[PDB]
Amino acid sequence: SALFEPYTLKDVTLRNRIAIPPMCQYMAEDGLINDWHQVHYASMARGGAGLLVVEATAVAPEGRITPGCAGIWSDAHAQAFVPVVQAIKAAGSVPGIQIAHAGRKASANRPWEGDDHIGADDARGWETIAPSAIAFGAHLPNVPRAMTLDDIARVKQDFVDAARRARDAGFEWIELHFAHGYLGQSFFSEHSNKRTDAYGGSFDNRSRFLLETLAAVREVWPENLPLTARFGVLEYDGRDEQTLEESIELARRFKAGGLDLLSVSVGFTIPETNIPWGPAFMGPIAERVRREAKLPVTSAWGFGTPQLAEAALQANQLDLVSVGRAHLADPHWAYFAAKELGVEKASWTLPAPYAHWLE
Amino acid sequence: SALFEPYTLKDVTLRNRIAIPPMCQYMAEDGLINDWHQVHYASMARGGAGLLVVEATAVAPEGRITPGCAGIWSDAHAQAFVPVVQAIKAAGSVPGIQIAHAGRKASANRPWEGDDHIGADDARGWETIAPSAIAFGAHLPNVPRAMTLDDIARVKQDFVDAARRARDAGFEWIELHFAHGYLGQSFFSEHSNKRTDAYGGSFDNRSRFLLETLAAVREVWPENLPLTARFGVLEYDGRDEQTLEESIELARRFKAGGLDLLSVSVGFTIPETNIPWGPAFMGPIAERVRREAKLPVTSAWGFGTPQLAEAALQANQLDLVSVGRAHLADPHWAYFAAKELGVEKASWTLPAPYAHWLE
Ligand SMILES: Cc1cc2c(cc1C)N(C[C@H](O)[C@H](O)[C@H](O)COP(=O)(O)O)c1[nH]c(=O)[nH]c(=O)c1N2
Ligand SMILES: Cc1cc2c(cc1C)N(C[C@H](O)[C@H](O)[C@H](O)COP(=O)(O)O)c1[nH]c(=O)[nH]c(=O)c1N2
Repeated sequence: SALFEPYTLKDVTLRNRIAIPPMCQYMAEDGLINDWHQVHYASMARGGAGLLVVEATAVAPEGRITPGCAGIWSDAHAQAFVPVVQAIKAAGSVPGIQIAHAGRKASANRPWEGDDHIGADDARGWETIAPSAIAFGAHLPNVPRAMTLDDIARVKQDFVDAARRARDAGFEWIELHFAHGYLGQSFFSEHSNKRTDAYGGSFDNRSRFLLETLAAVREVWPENLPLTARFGVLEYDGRDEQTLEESIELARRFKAGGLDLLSVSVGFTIPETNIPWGPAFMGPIAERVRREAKLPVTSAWGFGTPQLAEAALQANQLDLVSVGRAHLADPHWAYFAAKELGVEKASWTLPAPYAHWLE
Repeated sequence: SALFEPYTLKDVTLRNRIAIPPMCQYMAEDGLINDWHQVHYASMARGGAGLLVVEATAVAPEGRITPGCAGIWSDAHAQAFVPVVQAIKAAGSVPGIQIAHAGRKASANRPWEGDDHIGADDARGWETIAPSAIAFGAHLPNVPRAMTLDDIARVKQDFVDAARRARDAGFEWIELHFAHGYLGQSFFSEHSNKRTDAYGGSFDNRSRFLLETLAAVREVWPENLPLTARFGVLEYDGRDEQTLEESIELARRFKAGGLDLLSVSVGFTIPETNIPWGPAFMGPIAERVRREAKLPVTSAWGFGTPQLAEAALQANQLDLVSVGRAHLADPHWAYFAAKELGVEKASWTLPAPYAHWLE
């Protein structure tokens, strides 16, 4: 099975091609993770996935999506991840982390608590920042403050500090969150970036925040550990061919800047879109990015059907298959996939206290 | 769905009829549980089961099955369970524990490390005790030492101390392990008990260790928390009708002695048997015990098929359905079962950070 072939990137070897993508849990307090996360991550790692990327973790307090989001903006926050890192490793999986800044989508309620921007009278709220003072709209109507050059410098340094902290906590894999309409994505998109300085307008300028952030992180993140990013390569906004072309060019520049792998996603920069949701619908997009930018890729959405994951690898549409919600449903999904694909000794996808009894 | 109706016994209310029966993990060291157990139990509890009975936990070191078995033979051992109790409760499940003494099946290797008696030349082993100096046979050839009257008093007191510790650690449900050929079962069975004193021979004498241990535990275990036992009611040894009759009479005496529920199982006292393994094969036997002894019951073996669990409840064969190996395969099996049986808002079998996204 292609899905259960190991994968080596820099000094890291994954035991199979199953990655658990970052999935916000909204259970942290003042950015500090706790026993929710400890059990959540350890259980999934024991389930057999070769790579576990920890949820979007804010590089600064205002960069959280919600009051429940994890943060790594201080050494205390980073130390809280050490038991998570070590439990993932103990399980034979590789611990990664996505570091993030929610931009204009920040200061929002938890998804099961309204999922909308926090009211101005609610003491939990905070001022959001973005390339330009323009709201997402719909359920996220808060207008962000437009960043100054000083803000841009500060946020880049926050990403740097976060990467250093992630390194020291023992993460072996880092992912810069440049997707899903948050700060990085919003600098790239003309929808959200109306700047007239060096960080807006042209393709070079819109790319600049992302390339400078990558370059600054590259300086402190070890050369022998995978340096990756998630990036929305189209919006399904009627501008897809031009947007894909630009995004793929940016992926070439990421590779020139030392990126080892790109997690290919959708922009979600604005609500006025028409996304053709379906099983494995990103497969062909990811394949094009992989082939044209000549960079390893992963992608997600609907690959919880093991045959779809296997087919995507056999078609060389991606190098790792990210399986998200199916792991929330079943933390041992990797074992389920091994059985479904007829892997020899499938139960030993799991540790011995389970594997012995399930064979 | 009958499977998702709550159940009240004494002061304890279970959110559904799904019980996770005790399952040895063989991952403890010197009886002390650790991170293996913490994540294992917390994850399954979050999966939705209404009751989680912690694995066979030895009341004394020589009562472990293996060098990896959990113990509760000191206050420090009990304190180690507190985080497990707390995690199970935090998930909305009810924490139970099975307290045990392996008798002549003690001093064995872990199942994936031979599953056989530890040899005399191996310092990891220890002398076993039993009602009589007779070996199980097969892969368990070690001849146990026949217990003295002082041994009998000591082991009863070890059960009492274990029950006191379980109580003070916060468990809300206790199960005495009188099944599966271990110490308690071996006192009852004529196969293993050849004693000529007050603890062997007649039905009353063979019952005596079990009834006295129950009575002694009853003194320290709270009246308002379920007091339960697991007991093999037949062996499939060609003596089934006679053994069933006696076992059901003992269950009547358990009831008279304050037992709140009986986990109905098979004796496994000797290897020379012919067990008719099959999906839910214990259903009719459990029903007969339930009806004839007028005690609530649970049972196990094959109920991981949700329709079988549901059918057993609707037929009033069981009050709780024990689902073991399916929870090793999938710690969220209760959610899987809710979906399969068409439960309304099935995803909210799980906590919010999963449930929200799985609707
Ligand atoms: C609960 C939850 C939380 C998040 C997500 C989604 C869900 C369900 N996703 C998106 C996720 O990584 C993935 O791309 C999608 O879930 C699609 O893959 P599946 O169809 O679920 O396998 C996500 N994406 C990301 O880049 N960072 C994150 O922190 C989050 N958080
Ligand atoms: C890994 C493992 C470990 C144990 C068990 C079995 C297995 C698989 N079982 C028996 C268990 O509780 C249950 O009765 C059987 O597994 C049958 O139910 P399932 O078919 O697995 O749902 C068990 N029984 C018991 O009374 N105390 C225990 O500690 C153990 N330990």
